[PDB]
Amino acid sequence: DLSYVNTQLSADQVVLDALSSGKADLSYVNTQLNSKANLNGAVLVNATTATPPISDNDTSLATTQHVRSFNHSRLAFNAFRGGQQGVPSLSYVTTTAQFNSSSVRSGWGDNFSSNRWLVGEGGTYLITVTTRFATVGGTPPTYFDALLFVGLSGSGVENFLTRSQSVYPSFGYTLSWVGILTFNTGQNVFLNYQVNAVGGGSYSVVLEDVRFSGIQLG
Amino acid sequence: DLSYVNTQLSADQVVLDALSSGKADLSYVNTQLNSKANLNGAVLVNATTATPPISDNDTSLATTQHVRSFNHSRLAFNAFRGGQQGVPSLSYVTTTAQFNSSSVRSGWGDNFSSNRWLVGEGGTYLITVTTRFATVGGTPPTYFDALLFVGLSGSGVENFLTRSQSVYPSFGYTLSWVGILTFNTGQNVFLNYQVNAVGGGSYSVVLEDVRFSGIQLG
Amino acid sequence: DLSYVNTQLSADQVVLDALSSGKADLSYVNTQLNSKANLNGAVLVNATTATPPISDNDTSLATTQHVRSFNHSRLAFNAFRGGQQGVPSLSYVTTTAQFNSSSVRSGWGDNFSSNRWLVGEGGTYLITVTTRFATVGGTPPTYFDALLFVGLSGSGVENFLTRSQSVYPSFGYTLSWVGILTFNTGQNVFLNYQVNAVGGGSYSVVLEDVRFSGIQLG
Repeated sequence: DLSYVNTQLSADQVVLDALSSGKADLSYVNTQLNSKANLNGAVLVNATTATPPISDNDTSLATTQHVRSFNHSRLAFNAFRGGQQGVPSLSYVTTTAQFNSSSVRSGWGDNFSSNRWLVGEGGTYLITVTTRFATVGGTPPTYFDALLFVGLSGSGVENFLTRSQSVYPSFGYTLSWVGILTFNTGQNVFLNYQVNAVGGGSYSVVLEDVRFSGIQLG
Repeated sequence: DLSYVNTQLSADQVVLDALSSGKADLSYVNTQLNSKANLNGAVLVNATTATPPISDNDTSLATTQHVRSFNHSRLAFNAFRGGQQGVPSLSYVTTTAQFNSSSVRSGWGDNFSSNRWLVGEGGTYLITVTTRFATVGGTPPTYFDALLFVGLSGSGVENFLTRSQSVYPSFGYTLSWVGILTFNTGQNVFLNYQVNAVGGGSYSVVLEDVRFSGIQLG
Repeated sequence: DLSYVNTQLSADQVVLDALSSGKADLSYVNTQLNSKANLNGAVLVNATTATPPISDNDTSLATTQHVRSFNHSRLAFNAFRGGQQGVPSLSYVTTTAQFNSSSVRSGWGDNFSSNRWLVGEGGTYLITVTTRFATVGGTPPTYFDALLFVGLSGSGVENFLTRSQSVYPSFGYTLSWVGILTFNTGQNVFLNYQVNAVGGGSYSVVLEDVRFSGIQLG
């Protein structure tokens, strides 16, 4: 009937008004979307995450803090001795220098203990060794010799670094070597030195200011 | 015959159709949100952002340019002397080595003026020094001694580094050293060297081709 | 006719119910958007991108892989000699030591060919050189002289680095040098050494353990 038409039409009109409120406008939705970033070619400002672990090796983003930490973490290890270390035999007898203090990059399996460099991660590395061999007490030898090498007792692989010799050991010489040396993970690496001197009497060669540190390079 | 009721029925239909036309559909929005938008925990593509300043340490995202700039900024100074310099006194007198040219990284306060380096950023640094001492004129000494240490301004600190002693300075000796040191922002650092030599006569020990460069580690 | 209105109302209802089912509903839309990543205040649990090429310098985001590679990529090159070679002339003869093995970083044009380092990329590089000159057999010369300098192909720049001298060179002297050098793109660079010895007889001079390597510092 007449009144019937009124009622049913008013009912669906109410639904139309409910749809109006419950739904989103073209312009409003477009504005909200423009507020966000497109998946491709996304551009943003003042965007930040939580820094992933330094050891992280994935496609995840790195934060400025992350690069700060990483670059500083290429130092690998560092060890030094303050004072003098005796030499047992001046006849090309391999001996391992000691270190009262040492430091190591953390989070890579590296550890320095008992004057040992644990190679936490293998790869290419840069090694810089500087020490001083000197004689104190007695007559300085008429001839001196001291080779510098990255030796390893048991394997004896002595990467020859340098051989400084001179007949004025009474005041000591400083050996300096820098070069590229590769290493494999889990290796217990230590510094070996051999000294040979002829002549003199009551003389004992002395090793001091021993610097031993590495650098990580892939 | 019904009249106004059917015309309002039809009027409602018009508004209803316009309502649908000016709205946001499910299918439409889903496509924008999934294949053409970024989520949280998203997987992204090769997009771009703004380059953060090197000075920052926040968790903002780093760009390849930022990595380049930060890794290249890890030198922080390099001083070089061209020519020659004479040794003032051969009595282990604390002598401040002088420099002709220097360069420092920007954005950290590092400075190399008056032959003294300023610590722009307090922290650990790797310092390398290469000095050359030669005897010119007179008779070569029967004893030549040169001590190298990291002089701190206002103290003449004897941070002993190297002492090369040989009695053949007739042509020239080059002393080089590399090692790790720590410093704090605001500490004025210049290379003080003590040189002593005995024997000979009317000779002149000349310091030349001095290099004093420090590369930051940590 | 009520059937008339009923069929037209059924048409209205068809549109109504279709547009109701197929539409984006506000609460759900807001939920999804909140799940999405805001462009300005972007803070995401994690996110990944294709590892951009190491050479990239745009404002594209950096990956942990990229950070590792670039630092590892900053080695520039390396050159090493295995075995011993004889020094041809002790007469200040400009001689370029040859190399048996050498590696370069990829993706920069760097190449080490003909025992000469081609500067793939211009910039500031830290150069590391280690050479040993030793006299073998017969009478060691009464004096020795060996200049170490970075000769430059095409230009003839024998950058005086260090000079190795001794009166008993029968055991070798390794005056390894380190410092900061600048180079322009495409420059072909080698290393030249001039050796002069005085006195002695029936002695052969040997060059051994030649390491030549640099790293692209800032």
